[PDB]
Amino acid sequence: TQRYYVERPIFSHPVLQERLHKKDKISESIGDKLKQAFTCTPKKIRNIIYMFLPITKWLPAYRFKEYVLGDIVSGISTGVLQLPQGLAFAMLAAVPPVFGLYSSFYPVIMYCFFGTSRHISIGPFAVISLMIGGVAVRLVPDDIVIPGGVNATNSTEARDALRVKVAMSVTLLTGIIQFCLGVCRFGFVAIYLTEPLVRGFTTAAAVHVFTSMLKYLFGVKTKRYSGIFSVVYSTVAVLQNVKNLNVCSLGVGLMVFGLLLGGKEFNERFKEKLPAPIPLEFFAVVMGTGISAGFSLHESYNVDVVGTLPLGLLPPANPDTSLFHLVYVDAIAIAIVGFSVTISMAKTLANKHGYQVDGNQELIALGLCNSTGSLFQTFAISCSLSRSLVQEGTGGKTQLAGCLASLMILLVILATGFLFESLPQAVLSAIVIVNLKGMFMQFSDLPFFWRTSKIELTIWLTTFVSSLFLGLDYGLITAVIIALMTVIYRTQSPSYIVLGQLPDTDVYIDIDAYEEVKEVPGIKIFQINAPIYYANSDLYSSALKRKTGVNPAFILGARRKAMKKYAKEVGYPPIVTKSTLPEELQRFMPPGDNVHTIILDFTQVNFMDSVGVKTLAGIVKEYGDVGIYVYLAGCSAQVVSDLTQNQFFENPALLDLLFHSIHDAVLGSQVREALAEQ
Amino acid sequence: TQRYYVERPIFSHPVLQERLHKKDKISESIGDKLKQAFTCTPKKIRNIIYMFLPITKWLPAYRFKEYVLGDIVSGISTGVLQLPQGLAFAMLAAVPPVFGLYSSFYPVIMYCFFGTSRHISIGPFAVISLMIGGVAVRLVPDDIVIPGGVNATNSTEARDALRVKVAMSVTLLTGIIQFCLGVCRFGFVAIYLTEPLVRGFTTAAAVHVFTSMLKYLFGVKTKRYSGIFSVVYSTVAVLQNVKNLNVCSLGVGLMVFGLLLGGKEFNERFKEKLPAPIPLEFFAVVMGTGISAGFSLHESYNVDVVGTLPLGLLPPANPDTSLFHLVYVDAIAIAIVGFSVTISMAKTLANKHGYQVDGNQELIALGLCNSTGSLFQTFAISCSLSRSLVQEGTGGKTQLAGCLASLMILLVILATGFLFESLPQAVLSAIVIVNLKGMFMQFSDLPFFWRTSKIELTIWLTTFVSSLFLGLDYGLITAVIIALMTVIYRTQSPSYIVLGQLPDTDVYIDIDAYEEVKEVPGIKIFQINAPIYYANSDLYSSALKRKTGVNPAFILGARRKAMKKYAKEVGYPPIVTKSTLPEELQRFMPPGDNVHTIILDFTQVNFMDSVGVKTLAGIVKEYGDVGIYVYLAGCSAQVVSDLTQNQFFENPALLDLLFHSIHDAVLGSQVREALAEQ
Repeated sequence: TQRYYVERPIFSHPVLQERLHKKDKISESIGDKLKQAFTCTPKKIRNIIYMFLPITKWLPAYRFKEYVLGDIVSGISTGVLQLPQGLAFAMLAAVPPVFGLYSSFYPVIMYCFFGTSRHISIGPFAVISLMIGGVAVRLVPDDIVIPGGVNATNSTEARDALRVKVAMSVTLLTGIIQFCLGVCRFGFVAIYLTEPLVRGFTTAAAVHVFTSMLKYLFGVKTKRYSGIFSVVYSTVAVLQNVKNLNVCSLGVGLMVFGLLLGGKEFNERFKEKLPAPIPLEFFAVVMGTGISAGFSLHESYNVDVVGTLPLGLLPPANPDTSLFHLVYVDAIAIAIVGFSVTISMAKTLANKHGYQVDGNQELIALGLCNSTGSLFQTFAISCSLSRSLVQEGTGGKTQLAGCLASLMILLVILATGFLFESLPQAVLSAIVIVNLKGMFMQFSDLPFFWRTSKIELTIWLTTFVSSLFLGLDYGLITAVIIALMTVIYRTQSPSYIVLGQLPDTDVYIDIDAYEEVKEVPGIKIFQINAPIYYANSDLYSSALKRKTGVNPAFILGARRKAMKKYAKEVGYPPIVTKSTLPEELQRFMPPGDNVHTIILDFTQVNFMDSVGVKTLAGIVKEYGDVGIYVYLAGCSAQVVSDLTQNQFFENPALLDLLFHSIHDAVLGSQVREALAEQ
Repeated sequence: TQRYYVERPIFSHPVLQERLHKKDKISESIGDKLKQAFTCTPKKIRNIIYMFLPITKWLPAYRFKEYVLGDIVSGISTGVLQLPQGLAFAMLAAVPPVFGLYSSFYPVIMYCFFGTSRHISIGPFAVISLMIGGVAVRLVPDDIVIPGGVNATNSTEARDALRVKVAMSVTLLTGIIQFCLGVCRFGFVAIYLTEPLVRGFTTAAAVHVFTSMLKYLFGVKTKRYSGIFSVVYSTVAVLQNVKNLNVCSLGVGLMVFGLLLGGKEFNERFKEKLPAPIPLEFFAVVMGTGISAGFSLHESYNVDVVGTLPLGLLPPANPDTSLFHLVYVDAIAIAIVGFSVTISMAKTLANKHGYQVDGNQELIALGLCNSTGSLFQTFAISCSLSRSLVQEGTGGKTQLAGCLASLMILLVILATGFLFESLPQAVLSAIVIVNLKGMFMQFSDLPFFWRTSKIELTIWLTTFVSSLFLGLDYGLITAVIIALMTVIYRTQSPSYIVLGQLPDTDVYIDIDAYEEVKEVPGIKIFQINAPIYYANSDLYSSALKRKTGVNPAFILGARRKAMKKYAKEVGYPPIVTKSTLPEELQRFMPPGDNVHTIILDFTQVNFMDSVGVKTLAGIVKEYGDVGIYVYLAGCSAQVVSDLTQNQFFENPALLDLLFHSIHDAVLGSQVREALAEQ
């Protein structure tokens, strides 16, 4: 009770206004830096070169004597992990693996040339390109290509080249739109994608891909289906075709999968410093190819296989404007959605170390990567998670050996072509399924958010379900829409609370939560913790009337009833704001409360609008007509301006209805009542 | 300086917490009123009957000796005005006028049976039904109907019946969806449509209809065009076809229009009590028909005409489910959009007198009206503005003679059929163009909003332009989307202001606006007037760092530079929140400011989320690591809960970082500094 002594005069609005003067702070050419920019200063040019090219400044900063070795081992490990994942994803998107290797190779060096993140991976998604191949199959049948005179019995390479072409088209579209959007300084557009939304989205995608690799584990072939409920159709078709599968395929897949989990668990039991990360994928692939060569795991057992690798560089084939118009006409939505996923994933992965990274810069860098790749016969690209978890778990922070991993895979795409034609698909399916562990453990958020709140759980469940059932593009877009809608909903249902003054103090708290605060007689206090705009005004008015229990409508009606019942015989603009009491000391007083002023707390109201101003004017006019005073709380500049600009401050007297604190309003009302005693 | 004496102990968080206890207030069966509802009490049943049927209670309340006469004259005037408008709109939507009369007649009595507003009109729009007829023309050509063996040369009645059928279908759809949506207690969905949006939308519609009636003034026929840029095509086609028009048609139209404006202006110059409202439409129609009969204003002059009226009652033809599926498959969007326009217009017109009106109730009442009409071969319905402006300007508040106006038009639709076959279209076009005066004067909002703000002008212009160029449905839907987006945008760009304490007081105001307040040395204050959620957190962090000028990144970097430069020779979980000073009294102090605590004002933060909590934790951890204290402002229950539920309140010490006022935080920090002096 020692400190916090105030003893202050009562500032309503005008007193504090007169206590102060104004400033200017403003010059000419506001925002018009062009008249002061545009010089040949070396500083601006060199800085522009710096921020469009970071490797210039990455050049010196490189440590040694263990930093080099850690970097190199990191790059080697990440490349050897990237390889089989590239193969698997290329097989996923229904393309010969050589183009998956092209994707694994070219954008890596492109990014190393352009990119500020110290950690990176390439090609974590093929499902959207899958849906694109589905649309292309919907365009041309899988067996009716050209009935000409080539005298080919049944070759499926033509449709495959078709799918490659459509992938090139969509990826060029994506890269170009990415350059276009990045150059406009939209490092902010990524912000609209929230953590729970991304979590649920990625989990749904993991489910989709697991369902897809189920069949390539089973060996039993099946026509692929895309579109709405695509997972449903594919799953039920596979379960129908369980009859007549390959038992040896399932056996080898299960054996290798179990061995891989056993190795990973055994390594994880001895996770010490001396044990360095071991590339399980490399052992998996070498043993798979060795066993395939040993026991003749091919047409000898009639099991599936990789097939011949077109070992050799391909010059960049020109994308000819023949049907690019028509194809992007219906590829636009898919391009932009797969886009938004990629950019969001990349940027959220960027914020790992306490380091600053430019947004639009990385956008443009990836745009160059994408356009160049698609011109080099390459599909879409982004950064896969676990790969940086390697670069970081390896301890290699720099990206040098990371991009050197591309030169490392260069030998495979240049030297070893016979080494890889013989290999099944179940092995790759096992690889990806094992990789899916973290995404499948992402489910922990359900009880956590359940205990946490309702809104974030709602968004997570809705985006997950929509992405699962419907296509990925539709799921994402509806998720974003509802994400922006939840904010409106939250501002639709605020917490209307009536205050109660803590005794002999100036703090005001809700009454019905503590059974220790009491309310000052004859006054009422009403607080809304949400801005007042068009969609939220009438709720506020009605809630106020029904919560203060002072609804003037029935008050007036009961007054009329009482007066007519007591009635048994004959016995510049001077606009008054608050009417005097219409009562003439009758004896038919409607039992209830006697409140003489109402206090509207505005400490939470961030902004207003025309509709809010109209509603406030209505409230003021109504209560003054009844004969009840009202006051506001908080002479903030924004709200003062909002009232002023709108047709409110004609100052009949309304400037005399402001306060800069709740307590000031309380004291002022009490003083007015006291002065009323003549 | 007399009043407002406080002398209060310093409540941070825990002190005020211990000062109070809690309550319960909660029983079982929360929200489960079903166990206490569901009885045979006459009260609930009678009230339900009351709120599903108001005319029961309208029955007694009816005044006399001038109230009857005013009501009757109001009803007669409104009917005689409704008639020609009904004719014009029916001609607008490309339908024989008899069905326009059906629309003018049946829903009126339906509404009188079901509806609580004392003022009403019917059938203010036909443009959406026009676009529907456009789609139907897009379905079947205007001249290729059935090449059979009927031996009819060229009759256009078949396509007209087709358009009537499609109108019936869409209107049944609308009525049924209206019942469906109203029964679910959505009196709130109308709230999303704001005043400026509706203003711009209605103005755009007025422009469209004026463009449409241009040709029917010109007499020069033209194939009608709908869709995107529809106004553009129709306008340019008419201006191309200006050659070979009918001069007599234009002459009579201009003469009658000028005479009508002259009469209206002359009446408005003598707007006194004794002059009662005169129905200008009635004089217009009678003189038009008289002159048409006199000088043979028909095929004698080859000018246009109304044509024969199918005088007679039509039994309700059954809507057969033959192509209803296919037609609503692409009529859904148009139905729902024309819907939303109608409901919004009706409800906003309801709030005229200080009276309460139920929303979902009126929704269901209009749904019955619409379904019954569409079953009786009737198109869509709503309330036109000026008509109630008549009912009110006439002074007739009750709706009795208003619905009796339907019985008044009954004579025309039953007795006078020869009286109206002979009449041109330019007269009706003049009627509607004259009616458009208020909608065309709605343009005044442009400079008003220009001086007012930017957001509402933005929304008004955008909705107006989109409705003009594109179709009405597209314009409306994009307007609603951007309307909900502007709120997000407003929360994206708050007003970051740094406070300055008013001397020897406890009020804190922005420094750089008044050049009279000063800041307390060693402290800094930061206020955001917007909630902190996912889409708005990083903006807040970065703005804070760059505005307080205390960005710890460069502070740490400069500290490292200074230390290495001064370096020239060798000479339960105890988690500390704020680190001590890492400085060891060097001499290379980076020149700048010395601030020892930061104050985050939360009096505006309405709510938070997971991302906001993470960002706050990051800020706290960072600044404590640097060695800078921080504090919050406002121990509100909502924000306290938000921090608590999220992984924040493990109370290492964080409960000791709260305050219920800015001044409390200031004093507490000063006390901590003072106590630091040992």
